[PDB]
Amino acid sequence: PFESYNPEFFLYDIFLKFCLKYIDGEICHDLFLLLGKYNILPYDTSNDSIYACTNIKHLDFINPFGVAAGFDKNGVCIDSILKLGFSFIEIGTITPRGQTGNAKPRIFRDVESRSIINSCGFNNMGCDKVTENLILFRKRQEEDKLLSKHIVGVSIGKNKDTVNIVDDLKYCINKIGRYADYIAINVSSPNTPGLRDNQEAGKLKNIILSVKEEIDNLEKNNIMNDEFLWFNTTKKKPLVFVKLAPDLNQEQKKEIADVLLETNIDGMIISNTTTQINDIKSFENKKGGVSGAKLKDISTKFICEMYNYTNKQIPIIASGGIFSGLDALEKIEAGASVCQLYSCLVFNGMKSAVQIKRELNHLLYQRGYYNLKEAIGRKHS
Ligand SMILES: Cc1cc2nc3c(=O)[nH]c(=O)nc-3n(C[C@H](O)[C@H](O)[C@H](O)COP(=O)(O)O)c2cc1C
Ligand SMILES: Cc1c(Cc2ccc(C(F)(F)F)nc2)c[nH]c1C(=O)N[C@H](C)c1cc(C(N)=O)[nH]n1
Ligand SMILES: O=C(O)c1cc(=O)[nH]c(=O)[nH]1
Repeated sequence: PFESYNPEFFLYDIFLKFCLKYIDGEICHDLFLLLGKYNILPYDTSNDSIYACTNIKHLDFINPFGVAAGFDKNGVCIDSILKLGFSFIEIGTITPRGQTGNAKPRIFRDVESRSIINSCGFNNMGCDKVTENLILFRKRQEEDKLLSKHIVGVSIGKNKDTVNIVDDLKYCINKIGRYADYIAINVSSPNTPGLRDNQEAGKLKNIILSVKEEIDNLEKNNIMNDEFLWFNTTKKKPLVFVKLAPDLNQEQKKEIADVLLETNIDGMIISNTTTQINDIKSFENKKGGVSGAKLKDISTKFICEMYNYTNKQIPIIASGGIFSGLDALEKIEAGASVCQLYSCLVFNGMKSAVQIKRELNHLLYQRGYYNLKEAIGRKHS
């Protein structure tokens, strides 16, 4: 861990736990984003093992760890976050018009249980301004050969007061879609009234098909233009993922799986935050969704259920409680092709990607796997 740029340089751990103990979470997160905006975060100088690469269709992840949605909501420090050692980032969730979200305080951390609860409310600058931030990343990427394989997806949602979610989803596709490697459809935030109701099978089917049709029309209507349409990493139209909430009964889970099979979604993000956790004293009488270690078992079990309900035909992006290489292998053996981190960055900080990639690599050795892909879904059978 040699010199200031190394993500494991000893000072970052001391700065981090001082922050966790004494500094409001909103301030800590703004500080992290400030360091990133001015490109003074440490960066991972390692070249990733080829034996831990993974793919979802034509998306070739250089390593299996990305940053989950809601961390860089406005796409203002994509480069710096990726250079910590992540292979991709999901920016968003964005909405057509900007919004400041719900009233504060709305973030609360519990270091002891490595857990967060939040009622943020899709605070973002709006689709149009976030699109400009992503365009600036894409121009830098075009000229920095070292970012040319990193992936950026965009999570899209609805403004709090919109009546038909589909209008807002189409609006985002038509402005930011051409710059995205994939689109994550967010029907699972706990903090926008009515949003989770769109996980009902009938509504969800119409949402998926409208989104895919809007993406396919983007292509049709611009194939012939002098500027190439897909200004992203893949140079292809974005894949479509759905992000699911873990607070569903089994019948809802089965009915959603049937819809995902029929609509040919490209992947599912399992899962968003949970409202079911009642046993954290810090968070008593607090509203919102719980992230972190106490979401791990819940979301891993959800991965197993959905891998089997979709008969292993729908690739899985794992989110929830991932801090260690063992955590990550649990998600992968459960059915996931790739992992997203959020809480790990809050409680482990700058070394998050370095550490968990090293832990996973050693673990793939100790368990005799030739590569990560061999481990996907191996819990089953
Ligand atoms: C403060 C905060 C804001 C979040 N915002 C979003 C969001 O805008 N869109 C989304 O899909 N998920 C959002 N999430 C959910 C995370 O992306 C992730 O799915 C969840 O926190 C579980 O992962 P973790 O246990 O590693 O933290 C947010 C989570 C937190 C803690
Ligand atoms: C601890 C932490 C870190 C790690 C870190 C920060 C500062 C430093 C420093 F030493 F260099 F300064 N090092 C490491 C990043 N983020 C948080 C955080 O607690 N975030 C809260 C939960 C939040 C608020 C919102 C919101 N409005 O979205 N979203 N998450
Ligand atoms: O912005 C938010 O409130 C939010 C969205 C989401 O999808 N998940 C979450 O935990 N918070």
